[PDB]
Amino acid sequence: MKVTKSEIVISAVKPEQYPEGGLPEIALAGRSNVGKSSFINSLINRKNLAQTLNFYIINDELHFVDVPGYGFAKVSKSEREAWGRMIETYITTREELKAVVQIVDLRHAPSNDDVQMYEFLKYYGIPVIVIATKADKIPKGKWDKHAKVVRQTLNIDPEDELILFSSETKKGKDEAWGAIKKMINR
Repeated sequence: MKVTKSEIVISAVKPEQYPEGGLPEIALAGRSNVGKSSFINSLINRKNLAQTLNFYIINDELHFVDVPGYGFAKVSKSEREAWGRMIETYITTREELKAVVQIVDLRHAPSNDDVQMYEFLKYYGIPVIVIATKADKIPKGKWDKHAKVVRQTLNIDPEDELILFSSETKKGKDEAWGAIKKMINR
């Protein structure tokens, strides 16, 4: 998978605004927006391409759907409910959705917010690709230890992949693309 084309398509809040075409969709979720944008840019060899669902068309073959971060400590109950109607409407009605990539940090245990998001996604039976980032900051000899902390914290389902990733060395980029293709062609 070589990304020869990527552009933003729309920032939508309701189904009437989701793009047409029936191309498969991969949504991306993370506790933080900055980290999430960073991951998306590294997947498509860009630095600047990445409350609304932001759709991006990639190689005219799929859309990435950027879900606003789920870190709610400082978000009003009201905005939380609105985020809830927005994401739940998308997940339950979007036929195109094939998997969600959930982004977490390899360096430390996932937060309860990451755990709750993972639980919420599995309740709906959506395949999840868990990406543990910042792998370049951890010595290789400790990768397995850090992976295990992520896996055991989230209690990853045996059918879901855990991929260690670095936006700097591009470690896990081919693999992430591989799992994305597996989900889009099922």
